[PDB]
Amino acid sequence: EVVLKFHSFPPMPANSNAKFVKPWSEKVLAESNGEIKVEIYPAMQLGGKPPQLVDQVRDGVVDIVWTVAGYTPGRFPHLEAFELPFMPASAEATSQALQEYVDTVAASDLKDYKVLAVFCHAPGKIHTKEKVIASAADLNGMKMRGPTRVITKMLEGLGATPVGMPVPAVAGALSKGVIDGMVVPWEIMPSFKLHELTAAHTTVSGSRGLYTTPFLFLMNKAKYESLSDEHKKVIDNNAGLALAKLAGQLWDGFEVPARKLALDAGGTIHSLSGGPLAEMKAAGEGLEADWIKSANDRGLDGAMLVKTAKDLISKYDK
Ligand SMILES: O=C(O)Cc1cccc(O)c1
Repeated sequence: EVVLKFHSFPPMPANSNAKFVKPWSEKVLAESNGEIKVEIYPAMQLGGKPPQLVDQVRDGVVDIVWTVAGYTPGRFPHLEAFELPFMPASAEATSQALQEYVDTVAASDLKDYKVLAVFCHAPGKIHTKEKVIASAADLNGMKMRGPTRVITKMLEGLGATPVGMPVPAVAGALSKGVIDGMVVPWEIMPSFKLHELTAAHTTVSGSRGLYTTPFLFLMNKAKYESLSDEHKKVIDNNAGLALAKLAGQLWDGFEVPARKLALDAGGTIHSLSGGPLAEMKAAGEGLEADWIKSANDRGLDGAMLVKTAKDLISKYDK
């Protein structure tokens, strides 16, 4: 028998716990004949703040985490390419691209970990208390939260006043008036009542959404290596590209009931197209160039990685 401590930051009802890690842990339990017992500790119930999850799992404080790579800026630099404006397709396609990326050119970012899967959410949307965002001009004077440095840089480039924080902090920041809105996918909003604190929502039309941010589903490497071969087989049956694809599918589905809750809460939904959308995509091109420059300075082939991300997403967007 083997107990594995799972740690993450969203509360237990959030989809990442209730509809991803919980059923994952049930599959692992059953397929190991009852021997691998994953204990789920949501809401940072084992101590620390969300950026510390990667340290905890790297160093063996806990055995498994689910987290957002960019909550620790610069720590997973290859994955930043997938955060660039108008990079993502569905979460299903983009998650498969992310996992193949990590399996190949981006492997050094995660060499200190056992990768269960790297995946992402459906492209995020723009949420504000009251102001409809119909063009970049509407972001002027709006204090807008993003989840990572790359996404706050996007918000800067679109004309907003950028603020960063992990998602559990967003509701309190809205309540106190220190932000006017945020970017998130739909699916995370009900877990923090974010759809009751914002009434205006903007999405984008076409084949690529505004942005996504990579999630990390990681196991302590030493702990994985210490497992018996039969236990490793169970974990690996529940890992890799097939898991990244499954996670992406699930995250695409998670948007649907959450969007409905936002509409039932009185929200507007505006879809950018035409000129207003093209203006944002043009700003996105400049932000790609900014990122390539930052990647080059850090010893990465920024241009190669951006093209790789695009080509992998195209590969799986079928
Ligand atoms: O902080 C974020 O915006 C990223 C995030 C965090 C948790 C669930 C999500 O869908 C997305």
